[PDB]
Amino acid sequence: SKYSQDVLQLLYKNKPNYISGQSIAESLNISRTAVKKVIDQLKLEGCKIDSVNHKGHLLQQLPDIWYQGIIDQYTKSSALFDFSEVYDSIDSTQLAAKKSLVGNQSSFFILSDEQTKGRGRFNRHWSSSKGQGLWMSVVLRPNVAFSMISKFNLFIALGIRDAIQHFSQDEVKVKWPNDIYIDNGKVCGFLTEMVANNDGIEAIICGIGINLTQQLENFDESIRHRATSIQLHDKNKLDRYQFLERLLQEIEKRYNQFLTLPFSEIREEYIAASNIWNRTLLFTENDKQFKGQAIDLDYDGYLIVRDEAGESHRLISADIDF
Amino acid sequence: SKYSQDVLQLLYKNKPNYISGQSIAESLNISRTAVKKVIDQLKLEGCKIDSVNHKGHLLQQLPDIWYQGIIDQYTKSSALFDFSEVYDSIDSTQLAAKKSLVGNQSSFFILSDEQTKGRGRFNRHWSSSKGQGLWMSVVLRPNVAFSMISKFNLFIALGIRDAIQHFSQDEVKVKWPNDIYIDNGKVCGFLTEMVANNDGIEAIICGIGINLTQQLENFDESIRHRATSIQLHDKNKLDRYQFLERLLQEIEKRYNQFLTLPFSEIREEYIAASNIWNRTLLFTENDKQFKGQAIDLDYDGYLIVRDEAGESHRLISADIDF
Ligand SMILES: Nc1ncnc2c1ncn2CCCCn1cc(CCCCC[C@@H]2SC[C@@H]3NC(=O)N[C@@H]32)nn1
Ligand SMILES: Nc1ncnc2c1ncn2CCCCn1cc(CCCCC[C@@H]2SC[C@@H]3NC(=O)N[C@@H]32)nn1
Repeated sequence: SKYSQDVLQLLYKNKPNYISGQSIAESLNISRTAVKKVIDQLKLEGCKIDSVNHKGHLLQQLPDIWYQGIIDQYTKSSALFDFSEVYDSIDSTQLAAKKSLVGNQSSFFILSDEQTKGRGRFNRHWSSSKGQGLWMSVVLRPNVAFSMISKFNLFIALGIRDAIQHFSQDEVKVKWPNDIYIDNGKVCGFLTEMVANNDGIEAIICGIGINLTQQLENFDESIRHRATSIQLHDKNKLDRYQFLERLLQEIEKRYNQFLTLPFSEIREEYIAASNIWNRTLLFTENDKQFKGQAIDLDYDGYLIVRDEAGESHRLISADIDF
Repeated sequence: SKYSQDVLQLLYKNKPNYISGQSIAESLNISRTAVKKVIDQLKLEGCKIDSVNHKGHLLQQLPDIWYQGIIDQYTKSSALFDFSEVYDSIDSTQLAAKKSLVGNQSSFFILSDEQTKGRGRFNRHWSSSKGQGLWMSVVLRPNVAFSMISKFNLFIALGIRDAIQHFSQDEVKVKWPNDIYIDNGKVCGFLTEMVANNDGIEAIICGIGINLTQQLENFDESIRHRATSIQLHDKNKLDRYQFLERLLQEIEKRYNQFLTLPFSEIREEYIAASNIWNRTLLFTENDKQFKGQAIDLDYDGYLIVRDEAGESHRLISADIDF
């Protein structure tokens, strides 16, 4: 109803205390019996609320559904983000962000439970199952030259990687410059884009897709053998809100490093996180394909590649298969 | 009315022939007496239509108002542009373009007779008087690396300059990298922006503002002494449609050169068009200001500057005052 998000927001805000129907009813100026109806419905959606005669209601567990009311709390206490928008289903959080950034300087993010038109690099389809992942776009406003897009993109990778690590029992590695893996399974893809002119960046838009609870059964057969989710490498139920919150904290940590440190300061760290070394790599460059080895990441974040014919290249980006 | 643009489109299309009310009335499936009403109104708006008993109507002159119906003809015959949008008044053709490019690969342009929120570089106010100029944003789709924004921007300048030259009796010069002058008057500003990621440009958006018929009286007093319009340097009435058409042809010529030639091929041409040489220049770089001389434009389009203290800089962009 009209008041669901508001009841939720008050339940979240008052943890680990109970609040009474009465009291929620006075906050929103609505009837006690309307509070009960709203709470009955939150429980049907799979909210876990402890309801005790005489004492009140306590939010114990949120379901796998993003709630604007709750995300409104993540943004209130945030030093980085002016607001967020949350959607059950959208074409793409990246289209939505590129539309929402026009004409303002806000920083914000957009989450959606499903995407019907998720795209990755080179307009590739990005599978965005309802209820099974974090499909997010983040809009930031670094005051910097357009050439710093590539640098942004290196820092945020370690951000994302640390957030996924904290929940997997298995090893989490970056595949430069845009993919994160747990063993041979792709668990996340992200893409950093910018609006800019000669004078500087007007906005960075970082689309980030993280598989959270798909079983292998839930992926499509064309991608199933090289996909995995955080849940398949966690003994405990993975809690999206707990994940989201960890992720926001890392994005913010790496964004500040991004603004303050040269790439040389995180380069060894990135090196030790990467899974592209001592193994043969397939590169696609339009028409051409060619095999190659990753030799080094240089101080400015270019990949140094020795291809199958002994020739050396220095690359700002690539698409690599294994 | 509902059918104005359609009547107009048919009048434009049939030049230099007359078409009869009867015949327009059969094209649109409407009554002869509705055709007369539509034509009476186009004349009130200041269309110049020759109406001859027995023979019909011929469009002689369009007023200083953009008409979707007519611009629909410029796009139909165009090899570059999928469509256009035309507005009597908008916040900014640049905001509109940045919103319209999301989620598609169309190339298009947006014109508006006035802007209420025109912006130039560094969020400066761009005066966009109703009826007195060309306020346009152009969206193109070069398949190229994000670093080619600066190059795009050099080629389009000569495009714009040639289009303004063709109508002024006086000399038209470029002020690198974003301004065109006729004597000491600023007659146009333009700005090239991009949406891009590491893999390439998703879109170029080029905002172009050209003063067409302001009298010096029509500008604001803060800018009046360094502003001019094409009309103040033309003996003949300047015809916006004739201008627009010339401008589209040059944008297209320079866009193809842009796709095909290295900067070195137009560099001398640009040099001879520029007004920044043999004179003292003020540079703004955030906090700092400093005087300097333009020494050369290099083959990659950087300005070589000897500042007042004998130090040399190599600049991709700048804001220069005289
Ligand atoms: N869910 C998946 N898991 C594993 N592999 C997949 C998946 N889907 C398709 N594949 C096959 C592997 C494709 C490999 N791949 C990575 C990438 C970078 C992508 C940016 C992430 C998208 C995020 S989701 C929120 C945002 N909105 C949006 O519209 N996109 C971004 N490009 N290709
Ligand atoms: N009409 C004017 N004529 C002369 N000087 C002016 C004017 N207005 C303000 N000034 C004072 C001089 C400012 C100098 N100056 C140039 C520039 C590049 C600007 C891109 C052009 C804008 C075009 S109009 C269609 C598009 N939509 C949009 O929203 N913007 C673009 N930045 N500052």
